[PDB]
Amino acid sequence: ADSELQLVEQRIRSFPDFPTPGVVFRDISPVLKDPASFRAAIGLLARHLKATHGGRIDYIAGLDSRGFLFGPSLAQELGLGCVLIRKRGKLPGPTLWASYSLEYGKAELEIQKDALEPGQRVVVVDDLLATGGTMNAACELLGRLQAEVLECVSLVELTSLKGREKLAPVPFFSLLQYE
Amino acid sequence: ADSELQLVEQRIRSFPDFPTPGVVFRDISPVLKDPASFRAAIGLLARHLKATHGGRIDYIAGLDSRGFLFGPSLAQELGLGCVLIRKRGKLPGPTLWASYSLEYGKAELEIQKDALEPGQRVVVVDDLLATGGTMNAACELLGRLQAEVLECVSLVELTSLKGREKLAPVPFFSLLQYE
Ligand SMILES: Nc1ncnc2c1ncn2[C@@H]1O[C@H](COP(=O)(O)O)[C@@H](O)[C@H]1O
Ligand SMILES: Nc1ncnc2c1ncn2[C@@H]1O[C@H](COP(=O)(O)O)[C@@H](O)[C@H]1O
Ligand SMILES: [Cl-]
Ligand SMILES: [Cl-]
Repeated sequence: ADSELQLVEQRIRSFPDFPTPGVVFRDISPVLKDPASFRAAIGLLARHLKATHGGRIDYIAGLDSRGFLFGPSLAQELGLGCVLIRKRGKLPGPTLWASYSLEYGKAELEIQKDALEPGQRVVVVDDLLATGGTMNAACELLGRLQAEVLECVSLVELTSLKGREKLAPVPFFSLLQYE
Repeated sequence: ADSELQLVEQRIRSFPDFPTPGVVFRDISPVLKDPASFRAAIGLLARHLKATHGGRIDYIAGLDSRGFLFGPSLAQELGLGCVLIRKRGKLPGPTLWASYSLEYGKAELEIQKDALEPGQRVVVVDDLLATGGTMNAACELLGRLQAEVLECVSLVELTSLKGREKLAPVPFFSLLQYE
């Protein structure tokens, strides 16, 4: 297409009634499949984070499983490591658990108790923000490790679901906004 | 440590009796957390694939969820796109299903029916090869899309579990070998 944002815009596809009726699933697979689109997405997020936080970011935290697609490249682009926040029963050793029952489903996440040392500054990444249940659970886990969450970011945001509100005062940034 | 392989070697940690008794879990999280280690791992895999297959690779296929950590960066390093092979119930639209009951668990995977066009050449990546049940299920799905699997690769291989044998004649390559 041309601009960096354009290359990301044109690589979302939509599937209605998935996983349940009335829900439009937004699939980032075309972004992964087109190496120009992927690079553009990582570049846009990286440039935002660098302009916004300077050199204050210690780690990116990627959310299982689609956040895992972006976290490592985003971290690498910023010269940083990536830590993992996982779905239930994935992680070995001591962990912290966050289990939220929400109106539309559950957000159940875990993190290794030694994933971060206290005072470390982190940016969370996932593919998509909807209600904010998931990212909110991630911020809870990180705060219980005494990490500071600088910002959460995603490729896609569903604005009618008020995810940004739920996360406030933690800053939020997305590339693309749909209803 | 120093050599590229060294930087990967020193970033595996082990947790015994997880997820079940007698099983040693090999955790690649330290690789992700140390940006030098991650870059070294991607570089080693990329250089092997480039030396081995020339320009014949069309896509990397990453396995959900830990293969997702490496697939995108490996693809990017080779100038290629990454396609996704997912656990059950993740993907929207038409899919192919592979469900294997194995002595020690199940390998249940899915791929979008349009993930690839017939004749496309693919390398599969995951964090770790054990029995080969998972990668074998992935190769089945790719073959049913009439894709050619050039090779499967991983960071870690558990050699006592004969994963390489199970995959043969599909070539296999790992960075690190444990019993
Ligand atoms: N409409 C959607 N399409 C694709 N993924 C979604 C959608 N809604 C929720 N998700 C996934 O669930 C999480 C965001 O939902 P939420 O916790 O409500 O913010 C992310 O991990 C998304 O990948
Ligand atoms: N001992 C292990 N430590 C970490 N992951 C494992 C281990 N064994 C199996 N896996 C995971 O399960 C898959 C490989 O098991 P297999 O299908 O038996 O080759 C990969 O997705 C691995 O991430
Ligand atoms: Cl995982
Ligand atoms: Cl997924």
